[PDB]
Amino acid sequence: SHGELTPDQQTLLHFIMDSYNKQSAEENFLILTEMATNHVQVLVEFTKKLPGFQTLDHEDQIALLKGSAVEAMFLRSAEIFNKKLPSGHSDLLEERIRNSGISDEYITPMFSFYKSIGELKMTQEEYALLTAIVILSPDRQYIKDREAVEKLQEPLLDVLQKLCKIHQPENPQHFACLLGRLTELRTFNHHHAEMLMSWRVNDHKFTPLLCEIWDV
Ligand SMILES: CC(C)OC(=O)C1=CN(C(=O)c2ccc(OCCCN3CCOCC3)cc2)CC(C)(C)c2c1[nH]c1cc(F)ccc21
Repeated sequence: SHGELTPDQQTLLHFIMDSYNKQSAEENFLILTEMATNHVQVLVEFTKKLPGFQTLDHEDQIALLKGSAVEAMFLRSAEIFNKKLPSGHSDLLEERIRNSGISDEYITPMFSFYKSIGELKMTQEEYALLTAIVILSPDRQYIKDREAVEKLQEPLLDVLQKLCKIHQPENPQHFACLLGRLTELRTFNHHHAEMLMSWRVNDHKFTPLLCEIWDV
């Protein structure tokens, strides 16, 4: 039980959960940019709240936010796909995303990942902690003090590992399976990079915020 957490870890989890919970053709794509813009704003507010984030150098703060935006977007998308989208609309979502321009070439691993995540049946607590862990990655491009980020990420990993034992005691490889998904998640940085290239070749245009956060 959550009695397994120290009061300090309990407080940290409560903080994270409270903040996590405070979150046609060419028109289709416009809808996706709008969704992405909206998520970015949510991601900034969650990011700012992470424990110790404020003790990080400002430039490192920014690089963590930029570095994690795509991984975070896909992790939140997996959550929506599994926890919010009726299974019966699954096909609709995919068909519409196809018709936005995005080719099934990279739509395929996207939905595979969503279903992969679904198979782990992650709790909201795991989604919240994974997101925080994604954001606090010490090995992001351009980070100056990786030690300090590693130091903020460590306690979150500890809490998540305890939560894995707690939610699936008889499945000891669960924590590792989650790390496994973090690997699969990271492949989307390249996928998205490919995507923005093509999009910008077809002159897709973007909001200034997305231009900044996605390096277009
Ligand atoms: C986190 C936000 C929502 O996701 C996004 O913005 C992206 C979401 N993608 C999703 O596959 C996705 C989108 C919507 C979803 O639910 C829509 C239905 C919401 N339920 C309906 C039932 O009642 C609960 C809410 C789930 C996954 C990935 C992808 C790559 C397509 C994409 C997103 N934006 C973009 C901006 C771009 F220019 C180019 C591509 C994207």
